[PDB]
Amino acid sequence: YNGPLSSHWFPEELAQWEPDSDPDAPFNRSHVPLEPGRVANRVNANADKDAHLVSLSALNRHTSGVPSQGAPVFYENTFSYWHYTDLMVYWAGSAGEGIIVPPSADVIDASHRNGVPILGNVFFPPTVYGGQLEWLEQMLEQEPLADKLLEVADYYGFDGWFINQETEDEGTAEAMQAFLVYLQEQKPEMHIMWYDSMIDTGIAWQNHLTDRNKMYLTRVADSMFLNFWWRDQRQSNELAQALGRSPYDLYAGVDVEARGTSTPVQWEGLFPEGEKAHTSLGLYRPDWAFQSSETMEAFYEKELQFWVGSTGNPAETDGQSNWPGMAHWFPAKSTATSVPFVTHFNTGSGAQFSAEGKTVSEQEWNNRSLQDVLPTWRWIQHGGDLEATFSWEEAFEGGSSLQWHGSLAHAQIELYQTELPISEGTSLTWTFKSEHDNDLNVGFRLDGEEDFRYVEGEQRESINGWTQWTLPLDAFAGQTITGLAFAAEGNETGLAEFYTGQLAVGADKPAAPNVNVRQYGIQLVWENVHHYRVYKETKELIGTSAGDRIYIRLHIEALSETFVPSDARMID
Amino acid sequence: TYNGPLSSHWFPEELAQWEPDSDPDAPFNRSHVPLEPGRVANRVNANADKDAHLVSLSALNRHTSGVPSQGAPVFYENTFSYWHYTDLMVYWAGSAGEGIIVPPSADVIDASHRNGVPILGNVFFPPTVYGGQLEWLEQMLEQEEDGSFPLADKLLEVADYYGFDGWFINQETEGADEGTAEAMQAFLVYLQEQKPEGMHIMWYDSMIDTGAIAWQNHLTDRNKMYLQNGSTRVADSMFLNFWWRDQRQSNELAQALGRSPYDLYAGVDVEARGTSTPVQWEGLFPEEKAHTSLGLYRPDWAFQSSETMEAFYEKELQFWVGSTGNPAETDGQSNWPGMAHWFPAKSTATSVPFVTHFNTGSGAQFSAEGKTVSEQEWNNRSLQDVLPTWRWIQHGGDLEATFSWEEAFEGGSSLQWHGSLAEGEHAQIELYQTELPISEGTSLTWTFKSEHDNDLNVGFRLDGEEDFRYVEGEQRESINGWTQWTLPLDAFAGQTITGLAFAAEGNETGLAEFYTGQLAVGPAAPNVNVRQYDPDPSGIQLVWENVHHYRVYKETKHGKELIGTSAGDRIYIEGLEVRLHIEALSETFVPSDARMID
Ligand SMILES: [Ca+2]
Ligand SMILES: [Ca+2]
Repeated sequence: YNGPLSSHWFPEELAQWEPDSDPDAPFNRSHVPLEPGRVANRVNANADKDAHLVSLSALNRHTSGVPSQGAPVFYENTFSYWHYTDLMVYWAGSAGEGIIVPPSADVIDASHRNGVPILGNVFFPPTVYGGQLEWLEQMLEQEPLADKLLEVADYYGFDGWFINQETEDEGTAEAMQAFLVYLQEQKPEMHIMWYDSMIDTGIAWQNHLTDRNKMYLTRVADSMFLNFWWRDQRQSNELAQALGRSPYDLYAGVDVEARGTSTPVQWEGLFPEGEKAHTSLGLYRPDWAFQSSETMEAFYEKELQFWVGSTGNPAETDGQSNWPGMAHWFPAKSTATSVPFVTHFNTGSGAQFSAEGKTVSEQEWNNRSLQDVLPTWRWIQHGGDLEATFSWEEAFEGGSSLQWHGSLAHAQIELYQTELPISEGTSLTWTFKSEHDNDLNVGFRLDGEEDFRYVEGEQRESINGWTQWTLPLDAFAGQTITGLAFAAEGNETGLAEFYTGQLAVGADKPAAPNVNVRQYGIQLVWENVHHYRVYKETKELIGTSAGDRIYIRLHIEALSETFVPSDARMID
Repeated sequence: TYNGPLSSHWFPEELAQWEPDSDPDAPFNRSHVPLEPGRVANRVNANADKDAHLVSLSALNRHTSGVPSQGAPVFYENTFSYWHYTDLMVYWAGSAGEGIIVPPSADVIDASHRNGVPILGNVFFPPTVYGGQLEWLEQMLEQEEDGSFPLADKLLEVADYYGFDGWFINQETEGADEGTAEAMQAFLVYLQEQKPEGMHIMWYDSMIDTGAIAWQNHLTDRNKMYLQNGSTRVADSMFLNFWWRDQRQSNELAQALGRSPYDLYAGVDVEARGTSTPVQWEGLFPEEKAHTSLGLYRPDWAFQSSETMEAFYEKELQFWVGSTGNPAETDGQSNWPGMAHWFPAKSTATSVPFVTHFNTGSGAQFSAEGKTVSEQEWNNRSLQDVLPTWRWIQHGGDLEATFSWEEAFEGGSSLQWHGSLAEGEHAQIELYQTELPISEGTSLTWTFKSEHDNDLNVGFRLDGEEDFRYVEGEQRESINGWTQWTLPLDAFAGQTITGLAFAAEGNETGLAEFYTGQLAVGPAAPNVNVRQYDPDPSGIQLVWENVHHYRVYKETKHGKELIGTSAGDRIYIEGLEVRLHIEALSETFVPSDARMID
């Protein structure tokens, strides 16, 4: 592979970095803005609306060699629990590869679709792993590299930086405090998170907000990630209040890298029973789920166990378990707050790629820019003996569907918390396969009502073996949909096996793109559209893009937010 | 990017001048795993009969060309594991574009042979619509003054050198006359005369006596001369085309010819729909005894219709065992009762030492003694073990049994036994039909992990008691987080084990999750030479002369890395850029000292 790569810098490389001189820079730009105004659920009675959750995840295993816009690899870190996350930190950086590292565009897009701000990484490594004081001194030069950090974030389109100083005086310490204050003064409406490590004298992790580290939070940073070795956080909460700062800008670190759900934690020291606070929660390396597994299925099973709990139901969490799950303390958030809302249950990778329920490529692929907004609840069912999981065997658009299967001798599955204003012309649409001939009803919940309305669709269409129902919602114009769900009824078979490959609320074709065959060993550039597809006549899908370009008789189409394709621009 | 040895394939004129000693790939294509004799059959299914045989026509490799000789760094590969319901395997391959004479690849011959299943190569004369040429048929049918057929000799030479058990002959090329037909019959008779004992020649029901392609779907007067002609044996068996409703008249005609009706294999085409294939089972298995044997066309549907190893394996279970998921309890009223409904499972666990590590033939990772020695995807079906006779038979609990590719002791897989088991509740899983003589110094060993601290007991059945004996081990060892038990069987010397099982008890947790990575009842450092592999100048081969397989490790900054495995006499390595370590593992998986190669 010789295509564009996600960026990473040593301080002296960054200082002379310019987008216009960097052939990979345009491929590393995100074109999916941060979704504002997420809406929270209320399924878990224990969950509080005070604490936030930061995730420090190695969304790419390595700093270097990361393709800008996806790769032909099924097993990739397709993290799907954005709904329990308030802030994502791209975990990366090393002495051998580069210490300043922005998130890759594919991951920025996925984060942004879910309304989660994502931060780049500034990592001053420990000296035992090749860390150098020089790099720290270079970054702290005063009269430029803070300006450069802010430039990278603006150009690539991410939301700030995580600063992690781990390289082993007071002059340097004070210069760091000035660097951080400078950032605060110069940043846009952006987050700067600092790791609890270097103290006032210049490395002594406090595991709390204390006198030694308080000057790193006039004000100097948006938050602090607290080191792991604590038993109680009340002191940090009290001191934060004394400083006139929210205790919830403090993120009490938990190291889950090695053991994940088997990590021992003193939860009561962070979440006192029948009590508020003490602080927010910082997760170090939840990508445990991915790095400790060999297969997509096991990876996804572990993420469920980690974020939801052993119950497998976000509404019925067990707070006395060794791992109650993140759903036990944190409301799920949803970016399904705008019409049109459209999902195809795309997990961000596949063993195959489908268009209208037909395989258009048999190759493995990942492109997290194509990951949809996935269900708020994993999983809430009523009735029957059924399991809900993602399937990479069947897909309507992309590489995955939602599978709902098992025994059914009435059953419902509640999928989405939403905030969708209904107007005339708005319709509900959904597309599924059924192996035992059972129909699949849609469910929708209206604001001011606590029960879902389950109905059969009005108009049925058959698309390559898939059934697509349409349900006009003109009768509820002026109302707001607050939930989405499905329902089914058992037949003589006694079995149910559904694959659902799309779900949408709204209505609607984009113009053929002006595509220019250009040099990188090629680069297509084109300038309402969800993503672009590049077919090859043999038709075979050879590329997808959510940006303004792709590196590869060709046919290029723009798909709208509703997934209506444009006429294909032919190119030779 | 692969520039190493490839599995062979030929057009008739390429075969004609083929010589093993000149072919750089030939030594890589030799199977070094002999056909296991004397399989033992189970009796779990009351309906199953012992008369009918089953032939499988499987595309064990999706393509004819580009098939690496000894495996590849690819997890998703056709790792067929229902050898136990198969009597004969036909390697499905050949095309007008790639080659029409195609032997099975060595990895697939090994796996077949480990399970006591004869495996046949393919000779495919394609329909003219798909590039078929009468010339190819005419070339194969060339005859010396001798009366000999030089290309028949070549078929026998290939089978002998590569070590497989015969040929499937499929004549689908239109435009042949009665003279061609008689020459084909003479070619087939010549094979019967010259073949080694035990070699099998199967003929497709296609070209009739006139030369015309008119599939009969039965044994009839139009095709009988391709099986038997008076007292002349023409072929060992016939694969009957798909369009039949009843086979009684085939059975009757076979008897009139003095041949077993079970040398006739009634074709069922399952390529597109697998378990959803409509079949008139009654027309084959009536009321008494089966009319004929069964021919399954493309059961590799399970692989080719799936995207992932897990769904592939689930489909094979549904296909071969049926919707019950229990070979002992099939549903004969189902549209698909499964193969276990009619066929006894056979086992080759008939010899001490019997050793398995539940290696499915591929993995996402490779382990040695419970530690990952390579994180790369791999397949090498030469390493596929003899897997459980029964998929699956359990008693008690709420457990599921499946293969896991997340955990492994040796190779890329383990047997996962997991779910709910309430405190004090007992559960058993019966795995193997066996025939293992116990003598002094014989022991049972098994290696597992338990995620909720339940112990795993072994089960063994003695001839011919009906109950399994469930006992805890006696000597425990901890190996990289895995527990290995040893149970001496000196107390039962002179007895024969006829089955193997496992058992567990539920604890306070109410949950059980086992991964079992070895089960067993029961070398010198390899002399290694670095040799040129002529077609690839930047490549090498290691050649050496008791041993299950060889493992090739290379030194890294991160510890030893597994870079190759071989069940033959050699291995090809691309781009060797280096210190290598080659060990021989015994049948008991005792490793030799490593031979160091620079
Ligand atoms: Ca595929
Ligand atoms: Ca792996």
